[PDB]
Amino acid sequence: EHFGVQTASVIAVLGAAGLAVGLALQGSLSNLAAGVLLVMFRPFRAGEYVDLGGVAGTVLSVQIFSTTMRTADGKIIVIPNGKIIAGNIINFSREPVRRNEFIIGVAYDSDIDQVKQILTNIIQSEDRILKDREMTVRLNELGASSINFVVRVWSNSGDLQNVYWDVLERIKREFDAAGISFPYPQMDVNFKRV
Amino acid sequence: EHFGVQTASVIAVLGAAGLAVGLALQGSLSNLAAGVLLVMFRPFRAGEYVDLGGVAGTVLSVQIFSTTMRTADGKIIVIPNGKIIAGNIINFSREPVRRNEFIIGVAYDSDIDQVKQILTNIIQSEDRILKDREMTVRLNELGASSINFVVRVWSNSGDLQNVYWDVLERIKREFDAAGISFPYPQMDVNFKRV
Ligand SMILES: CCCCCCCCCCCC
Ligand SMILES: CCCCCCCCCCCC
Repeated sequence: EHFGVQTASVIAVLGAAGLAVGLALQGSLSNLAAGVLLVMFRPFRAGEYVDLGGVAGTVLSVQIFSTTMRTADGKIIVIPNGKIIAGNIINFSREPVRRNEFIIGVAYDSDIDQVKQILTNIIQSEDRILKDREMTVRLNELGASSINFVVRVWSNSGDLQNVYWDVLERIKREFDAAGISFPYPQMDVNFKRV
Repeated sequence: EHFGVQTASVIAVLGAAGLAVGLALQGSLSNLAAGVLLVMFRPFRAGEYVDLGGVAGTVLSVQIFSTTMRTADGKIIVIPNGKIIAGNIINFSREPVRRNEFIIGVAYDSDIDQVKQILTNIIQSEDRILKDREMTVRLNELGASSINFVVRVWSNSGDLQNVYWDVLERIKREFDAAGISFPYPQMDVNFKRV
């Protein structure tokens, strides 16, 4: 507003260039805004295992335009912040306690009471399974070749996979020793010709 | 702004032509901006194996409007930069260390302790498997006809496939010699007529 030979000769071009860039760079501003929101509102922090639209992995850092997370295998993934904000964010390592689910399929002949008692004994003897939570051991479904039970136990988000593996191995050992048998796919074949 | 018979007689047409081209060429400017961003921010460099929206292959070079990557087979692929930026970029060769996963399915009768000891011995004897990382060998699932273990070992991104092949061959050899048996699909057939 002071001189027309100092900025008008350059503003007439700078404004048009900026408008053209914004029109072409609209995605850039969208990503920048999404990143600013992600820094302000923290759905996930660095080092938190998250799943962003079917791409799960540990989050490394939220940058200006994209956030890079290292998956379990070890491959780096870069996701624009716009789609991260526009989609659902599943945070695996937010709640301190998570739940394990087992599906043990025993044969039909297997006694229900014995199986439930064995599963309850296995669940209780584990000190990493929170007792104040719900420990469910009940028959769930009558499968094609085996009735499968469901075991649900809550454990700290840290020692969850270890609890799962230990419980599964102990279940197999006890069932093998106790007498319960895991059945192979059973087929009933009938004959009509010698 | 100096003469109306020098540029006005041509600007009135040049501006309209440029506007029409930009309207028709909007994708061209979008691709150019995406390419500029890819050169500035480097999610992937030339010679880095990447996966861009379900199209994996070594990246050759980022051009003005598209980047050509040569897949594993040897076929060249050209992808506009706009969709490259708008999508997720998985970088396989960014982290120096990556993880291998094995799924060995042994028969139910196979002893768990012997199988785990054999797998651990195989894992440790390999000098290309990083010891400071996590070497997981534990029973993972009770399959329909075979309990399958999971082996996870970290190795340098360079000698990863070679490690996988060597470990798999050694596993087969030891299991064949040790006594462990890989089971064929087992079916339990019952009879109700002679
Ligand atoms: C464009 C509107 C922005 C509104 C910002 C709300 C403030 C959020 C702060 C939350 C702190 C945990
Ligand atoms: C349209 C906004 C462009 C912002 C450019 C940010 C600078 C990035 C430089 C990164 C160097 C590694």
